[PDB]
Amino acid sequence: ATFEIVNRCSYTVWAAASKGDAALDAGGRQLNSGESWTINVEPGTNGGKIWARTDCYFDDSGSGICKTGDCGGLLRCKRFGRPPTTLAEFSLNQYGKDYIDISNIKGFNVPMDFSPTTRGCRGVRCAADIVGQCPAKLKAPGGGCNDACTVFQTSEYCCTTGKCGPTEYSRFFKRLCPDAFSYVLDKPTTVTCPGSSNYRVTFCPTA
Repeated sequence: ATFEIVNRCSYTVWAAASKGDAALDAGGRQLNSGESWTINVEPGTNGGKIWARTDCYFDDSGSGICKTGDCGGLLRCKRFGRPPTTLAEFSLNQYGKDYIDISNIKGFNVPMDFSPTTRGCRGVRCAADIVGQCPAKLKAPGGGCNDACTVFQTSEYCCTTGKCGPTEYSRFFKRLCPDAFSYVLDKPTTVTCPGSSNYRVTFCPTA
């Protein structure tokens, strides 16, 4: 499946794509304002994610550091990134279907839209100005908005036991971005697409 990744922000981002223990395609690439990067992802990829990293520096060997979304100091990511990160999440060809969503469970750094480019389902969007409106205790000095699990580490925020509910902090994300997951056991906003769809992820989808 092809994913076209488009940077519509006014700043450079470093796109990253991984399934947790391996890179998807080249795993990572710089995208200046306006650039697109098409990648190919193996069918049957379960638990893939794509996200953006901000304010990065890499040397010639491709090692360095990012202010948000850092995946162990590498340009070409193999693991998931350090919160806060808005996440495009997907599982392909799962008993005939594709499953996509956007999650704020690890916070928010960049607004995003995640849509199929082929026929037969709708896309999702989390384009609100979450960073500007963040509650004081969740603001990341590093840039971006942390989720409450990262900041406080309690069973209730992390849904450690499998029995958590909504909280003052999860309700903040949900009010700004109703179509994204705001906590683990949130009522699903996953979209079901035909198996083998293609996709576009756009950073900063609106002016």
